[PDB]
Amino acid sequence: TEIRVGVTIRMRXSHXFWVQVXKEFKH
Repeated sequence: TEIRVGVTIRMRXSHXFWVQVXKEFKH
């Protein structure tokens, strides 16, 4: 507000979300 991640930055889940490049982000 953060997701900074693989692109993207804004938008997010209500209380959790998944994000990964291509390995692992798991969140």
